[PDB]
Amino acid sequence: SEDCIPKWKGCVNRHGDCCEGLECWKRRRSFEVCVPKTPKT
Repeated sequence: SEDCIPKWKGCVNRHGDCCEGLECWKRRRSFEVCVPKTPKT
């Protein structure tokens, strides 16, 4: 019941709509999808 895009749901037109800790990523083999943000090393 939250307002945000889950992990790998599709962000072809919703980049800044991914849940907290997520980030829209474009792909060449598949359509853009909200991918999980990686840690900082």
